[PDB]
Amino acid sequence: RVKKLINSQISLLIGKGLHEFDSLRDPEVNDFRTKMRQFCEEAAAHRQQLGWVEWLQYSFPLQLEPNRALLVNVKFEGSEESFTFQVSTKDMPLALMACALRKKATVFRQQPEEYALQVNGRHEYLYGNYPLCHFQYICSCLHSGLTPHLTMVHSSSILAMRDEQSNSLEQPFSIELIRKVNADERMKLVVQAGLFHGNEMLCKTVSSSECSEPDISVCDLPRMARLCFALYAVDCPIAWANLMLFDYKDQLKTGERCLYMWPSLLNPAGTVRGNPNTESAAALVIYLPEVAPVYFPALEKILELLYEHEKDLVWKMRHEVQEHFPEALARLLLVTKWNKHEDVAQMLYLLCSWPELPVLSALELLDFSFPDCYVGSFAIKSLRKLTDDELFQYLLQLVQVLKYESYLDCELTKFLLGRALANRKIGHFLFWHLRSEMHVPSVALRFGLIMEAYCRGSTHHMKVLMKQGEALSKLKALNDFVKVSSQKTTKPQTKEMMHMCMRQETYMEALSHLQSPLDPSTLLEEVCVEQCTFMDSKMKPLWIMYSSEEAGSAGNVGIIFKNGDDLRQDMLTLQMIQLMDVLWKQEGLDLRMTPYGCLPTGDRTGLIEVVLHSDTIANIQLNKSTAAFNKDALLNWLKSKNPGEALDRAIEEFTLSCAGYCVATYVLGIGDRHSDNIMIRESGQLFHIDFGHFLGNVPFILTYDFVHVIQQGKTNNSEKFERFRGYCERAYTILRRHGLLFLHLFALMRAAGLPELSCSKDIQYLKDSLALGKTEEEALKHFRVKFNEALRES
Ligand SMILES: C[C@H]1COC(=O)N1c1cc(-c2cnc(N)nc2C(F)(F)F)nc(N2CCOCC2)n1
Repeated sequence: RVKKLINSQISLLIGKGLHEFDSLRDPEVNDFRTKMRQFCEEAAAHRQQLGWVEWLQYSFPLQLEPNRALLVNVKFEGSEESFTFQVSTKDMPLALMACALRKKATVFRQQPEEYALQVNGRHEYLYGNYPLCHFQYICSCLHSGLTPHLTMVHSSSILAMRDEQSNSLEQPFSIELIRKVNADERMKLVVQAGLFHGNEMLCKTVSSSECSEPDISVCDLPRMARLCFALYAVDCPIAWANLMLFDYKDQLKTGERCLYMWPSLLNPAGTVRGNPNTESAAALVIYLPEVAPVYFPALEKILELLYEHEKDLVWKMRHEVQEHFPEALARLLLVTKWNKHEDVAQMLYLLCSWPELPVLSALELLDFSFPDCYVGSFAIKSLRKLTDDELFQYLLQLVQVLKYESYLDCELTKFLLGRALANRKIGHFLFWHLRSEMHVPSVALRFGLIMEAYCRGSTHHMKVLMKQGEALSKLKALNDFVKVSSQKTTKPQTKEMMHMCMRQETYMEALSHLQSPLDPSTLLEEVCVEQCTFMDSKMKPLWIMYSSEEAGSAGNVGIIFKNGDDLRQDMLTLQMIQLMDVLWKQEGLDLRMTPYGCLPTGDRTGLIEVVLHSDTIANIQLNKSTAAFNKDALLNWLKSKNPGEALDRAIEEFTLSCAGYCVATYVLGIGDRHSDNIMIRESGQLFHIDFGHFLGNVPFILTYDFVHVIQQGKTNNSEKFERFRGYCERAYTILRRHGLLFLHLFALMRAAGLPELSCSKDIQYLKDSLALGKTEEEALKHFRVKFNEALRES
C-alpha cells in the first residue's frame, strides 16, 4: 500500500491517471516507463548519500550575480536572540559565520565550516567562496537599502532535511492507400503524401486520385524518415497525419496502420503520433509492404560504409570543414544529401570524430532542421557544458524541442530528467513546463510520462508540488466564483464574499504554507485575506497577498492568479528581457530591469509575481493627494517617494530601466504600450507589464513624460538626455553581439505553437530589429535614425 498511495498521488499531480498509460498496451510507452523509472530511482539513491553541502547545492542552489560596509542581522536556529554584525560586502559567508560564532560564544559564556547561512523566511542559502556582494540577495539588499537577515543553520540540521526527504534492396518506396471523413459531398477527397527528413522533402509530394467513408529507394530511406499525409477536398483542408517509417526498435514498420488524423496542406513538423480521440477523428487506412525483418544498420556497419555549386564545394571539402571550421557543422549537415545512404554514412562518420561545439552552436543543432538522432546526440553531448544557470535560462526552449522528438525514450528526455533530478529548481520548472501543457492532446502522453518518471526519483518533491497544485485548484474555484459574483453585485460586495470563501478551512489550509510555483525559494506562508482582491479586467484576476513573521517584511509577497488567458507569450517575453539583463550585466551594464515571474500552470491558467511598491503611469498621473501641469505628475510622485538626497538616485534608476525597456520593447517588437501597462517602482525603476503582442503583431518609442523625468524636469537637458541615449546605444550594441543567441532560441520556440511566433516572417523581424546583416557601425547609425525619429514624435 506504500505504492498505491504514491501512484494515486502521481496520477493526481500530473493530471492524468497512470491506468490511462497501461490501457494503451503500447510496448513503446511501457519501455519508456520501466527504463526511465530505474534511471530516476538511481539518481534518487545517489542523492540520498551526498554530503550536506552537496545536498544544499541540490535543493537550494546558490542565487548569484551575472571595499564597502554592510550591517547584517544574523541569528541561530532555536533562538530568537538576533545579533547585528558589521561585515564588509567583500567578505565571504565564512567570515560572517565566524563573526556570528564569536558573538555567540561571548554571550553564552563559551567552527564556521559546519554551518550555512539561510535567508530568513526563504529557501535561499549563502555558502561558498563568493564575496557577499556577488550573492543576488546581498546585491538586492544593498540597492534597496535594507539590512540582510540571515540564520546560522548547522550541518546536523541540513542533514536532517536530507534524512526527512527519503524515497536492403533498390525497391522504390511505395504505400497502399486503402474512417470518418467530414467534407462537402459535392467535391472529392484527395490525399497528398510526402516523404520528409525534418524540413527537407526526400522526393516529391505524390498526391492521390480525386463521401464520409473513403522516387526514392528503400535502401536510401534515412533513419528518421517521416511519411506525411494530408486529406484535402477538391482548396479546403480537412486533416493531417504523420508517422515514422522505422519503429522505436529501429525495425522498418510493415503491415496495415490506422492513422487517427488531426484536424486542420502538409504538416511535417507535426507529431508522428495519432490523435487520441479515436472516436470522432477522421482516420486514414494505409499498408506498409513487406521488405523481407529489416533493422536500420548499426553504427559499426554505418562507419564502415548557399547556391547549388556552393553546396557541392562545402561537401567536397567536408573533411577540411571538420579539421579547420568545426563550428560550420550545421552548414555541411544542411547540405548533405539525406536521401542517399552513401552520403549519410560518409557524413555520420565525420560527426563521430567531430570535436565538441560551444553551447551557441549546440542550441542551433537542436532545431527541427536536424532530425538525425546521431547529430541530435552530438548536440546533447555539447549541451552538457551548460551550467545549471544557463540550462535554467534556456529550459523553456528545451521543453518545446521535445515536441519535435520522434520517439518517447530520447537523449533529450534523459538529459532533462538527469539535470532536473540533480537540481530541485530545475526539476521544479521542468515539472511546471510539462504540467501546464497537459490539456494539449499531442503532448499529453509524452509530458505525462516524463513527469511520472521524475516523480519516481523525487517522492518528497512530488509532495511539495502536490501542495502547489492544491493551491492552484482552490484559486480556480475562487476565481470562477469571483467571475460569477462580479457580474451580479458591487465590487466591495464581491471582495467581501471572496474573503469569506477564502476564510473557510478548506481554503486557509490549501492556500497557505507552500513554495511559490513562480519561485521555489519564495515561501508562501500565511495568506492575508484582508489584502486579497481581484482586478476589474475580463478574467477578474486574483491578487493574493502573503505574509511570514520568520522573514519579516521580505515574507510580504504577492501573486496573481489568472484563468482565461494564455500566459506563454508573456513568460517568453519576460525570459528574453531577463536574458538581455544578464547579457547587459555581463558587459558591466546594469539597467535596473524588473523581470518579474510569470508561470503558466495549466489550461489558460498561470501566476504572475506581484512587484510591490509600484504603480502604473496612469495611477500616478491621477494622484490621490498638486501638479500645475500633468507633465510634472511622475516627477512629483518620484519626489514623494524619494525626498532630498534620494531623488537623484531615483531619476538615475528611471533613466537606466527606461533605456532598457525602450530597447527591449523596440528589439522584440512589443507595441501597444500605454500608461496602463507601464509601471514605476518607488525606487524610480520603470518596468512593463502585459506582453500580449510581440514581433510587430514597431518604431522606437520615446515618451515625453519619461523624457521629462530623464531631464530632471528641465525643458532643455542635453547632459541628462544624451547620457540616456548612450545607455540605449550600449544595450542595443551588446544585444546585437548576441543576436545569434536570440535567433536560435526563437527558432526553438517555433515548436510552442504561439500564434505570434509561427513562420519565418516573425523570425525576420528580430533580424531586422537587431540589424544583424549590417556592420556594427551601419547598424548603430540605423538605430540612431530610428531613435532621432522617436524624439521628434515625443
Ligand atoms: C497594475 C495592476 C492593476 O491592474 C492590473 O491589471 N494590474 C496588473 C496586471 C498584471 C498582468 C500582467 N500581465 C498580464 N498578462 N496580465 C496581467 C493581469 F494580472 F492583469 F492579468 N500584472 C500586474 N503586476 C503588478 C506589479 O508587479 C507585476 C505584475 N498588475
